Amino acid sequence: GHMELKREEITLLKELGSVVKLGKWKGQYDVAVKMIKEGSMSEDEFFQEAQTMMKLSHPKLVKFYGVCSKEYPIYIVTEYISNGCLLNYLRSHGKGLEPSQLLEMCYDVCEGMAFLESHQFIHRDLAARNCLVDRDLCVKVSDFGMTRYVLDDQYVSSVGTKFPVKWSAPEVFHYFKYSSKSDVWAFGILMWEVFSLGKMPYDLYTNSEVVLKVSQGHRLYRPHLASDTIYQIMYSCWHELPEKRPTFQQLLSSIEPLRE
Ligand SMILES: Cc1nc(Nc2ncc(C(=O)Nc3c(C)cccc3Cl)s2)cc(N2CCN(CCO)CC2)n1
Repeated sequence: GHMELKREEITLLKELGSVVKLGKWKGQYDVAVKMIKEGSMSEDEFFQEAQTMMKLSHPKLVKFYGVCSKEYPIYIVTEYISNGCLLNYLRSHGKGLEPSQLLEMCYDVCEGMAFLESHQFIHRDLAARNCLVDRDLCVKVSDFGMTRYVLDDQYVSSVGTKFPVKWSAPEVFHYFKYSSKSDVWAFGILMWEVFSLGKMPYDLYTNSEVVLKVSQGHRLYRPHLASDTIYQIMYSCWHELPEKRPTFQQLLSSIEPLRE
């Protein structure tokens, strides 16, 4: 098999986030190394989560390299994505970007998402916070411990980790279910985060308020940087009925003419 890496071939350099560290693998490759402490998660859950991330390999998804599981802390090793978190990037440097570059960020996410959709997986927390920006401003989605298998046009129970409600499809908070399109709703919110340069969606409202207002028909306003056509694409993601929302394949073909 091939998932286990030689721990001695990884030099830990600096803390990236909280714990993820920057490292050098074999004196040649830049890596990001997530530290799993004993008790933070079950070893069975860790193994399943690593195997799934490995399997869902795609240029627009974070590239899993391997694990170091012979002792604690357990390592999950991935590629090192230079520009960090998309949310921080939008907030720090967004103002300088061209609107075509913001649209390109949405296209990257949509491409990675159409891949997950092709394998009947959904991302349970599709948000800027779970996206990483490379040197060229290309976006990669992190799927680690966040995916769920759901048959096309079906529903499954929401039982598991509860993710922020402001990115959740109504079926999630109304019916305690995910649909194969719960993912698509969150993609619209991600698009809104991109075009608003990282503003908090539904800023002035609580989770209980959002749940109620969304149920009433309230949707996020158009960020000024987004064209009318782009806003119409994000809006289409927010249909109350999953069956009325587009697929990531349809979204990809809608985003493409607008220059990818
Ligand atoms: C927090 C952070 N991440 C960075 N890069 C990463 N690449 C891959 C990462 C990672 O977490 N992989 C991973 C995933 C996704 C799932 C499971 C397991 C793992 Cl291991 S984190 C860079 C960075 N920067 C700080 C701000 N600097 C601005 C200077 O201009 C840029 C550098 N900060």
